[PDB]
Formats: sequence, structure tokens, C-alpha cells
Amino acid sequence: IVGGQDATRGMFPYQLSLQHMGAGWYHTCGAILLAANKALTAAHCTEGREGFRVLAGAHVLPANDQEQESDVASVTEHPEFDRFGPGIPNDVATMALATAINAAGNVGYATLAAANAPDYAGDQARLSGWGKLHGADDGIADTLQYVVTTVRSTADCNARMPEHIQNVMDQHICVHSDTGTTGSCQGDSGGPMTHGASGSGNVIGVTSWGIGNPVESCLPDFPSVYARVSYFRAWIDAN
Repeated sequence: IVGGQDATRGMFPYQLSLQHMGAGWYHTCGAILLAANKALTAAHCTEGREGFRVLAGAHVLPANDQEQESDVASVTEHPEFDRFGPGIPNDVATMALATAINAAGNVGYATLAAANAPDYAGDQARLSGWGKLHGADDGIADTLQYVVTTVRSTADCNARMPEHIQNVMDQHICVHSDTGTTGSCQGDSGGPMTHGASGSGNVIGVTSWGIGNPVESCLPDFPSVYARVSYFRAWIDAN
């Protein structure tokens, strides 16, 4: 997260760290805890890869402070996920957890936007995750970050985009500050967009993509694009 701050423990009880197996674990994406054995993330976090675990109730990743964790038994990416198509369509995926994650301590299940939800244009919302704090940074954040921002309409999103990347769709939900100082970054993908500025809010988006340049992989000067949960609610529940 760019332009944000440390979260407080238990602020986002459904926030997961999705970790991929290489030379040791490494945080590759955020995820969203939906139930005891079910999680939600971005499809581009899992397509073509295997060997995952999720950390629940974590705060400082280097501290190994997760309250619970589970191996990922299987992943179901959206059948129409097009990783390299304009706008990265249908960038959602569910995950079956080998170990049950209980609603206890700083861990809880997200409430998702309903299928008939409004577009939330102009509403406040929060982005969370362990993504990089700046586009030029080498590594991700150690402590869970969050930032308050503003949901924008489809046309507003594309107007704020580079003229050659006006690929925001109604199946997306984007956020952007008029100061151009806040947004998501690599490592935040797959995490939740939480409705509202404070307190409990529905998860209304899944971190998908953003804009970079030759020196910064993420830029708050342009919107951060999420997969709209209300658009994918029926599919997520069914898969």
C-alpha cells in the first residue's frame, strides 16, 4: 500500500497472506478469508502455479506472528480468467484450505457485497495488504498496511487512466485519491477492498491491477483496479 499506515491488529480479520513455495515461503499476494475452509484471491496470483499456504491473523510477516495458517488444498480460478487480455477480465479465484481456520482472536470471515449491490461510486473504502510501500522499493511491507481512499465510477476510472489503458469495466471497482497519493502495489493483489472509512465493512473488491512506469512498479497518480465483488458474488459463492 502506497500512502497508507500500519493497520491495528484485528482491523481486517479476514486479511490473509497468500504465500508461494520456492526457496522458502514468500508472500506473493493477499487473500480474503470467506469461511473455515474457503478463501478468495485474484486469479493471476495462482494461475500456472501451485504450492500455497495462507496466514491468518498475521501482522508483522518477519515475526512469524500468524495466529492460524493452512495449506491450500486446491484452487479454482474463474473459467473466463484472461490474464493477458485488456483489463485482465475475471481476475478472481477461490481456494480450498486443508486446515480449518476458526473465527477467533484476530481472525474472522469477511462479509461480501451482495449480487445486487450498488456501484459505491464516491464512497470511502479501505485497501489493505503487505504490498510495497513505494513503487521503487525492492521488497514488500513488513507490517500490515491500510489506506482510506474513494471509489470511483467506471467512466471516472478510465478518465484517470493513461489514455492507452482505458480498460476499466463494470466488472471492476476502482479507487483513486484526487491528491494522487494512495493506492495498492505489488504484493497487495488478491487482497480485499473494504467498504467504508472505519469499522466493519463489506469486502467489495479484490485487488487486481494498477499502473507503473520505468522507475515505479505502482503509481498512486493513477487508479488501483479491483475485481468487483458484487459482479462476481454468485460465482464466488458457487465455486
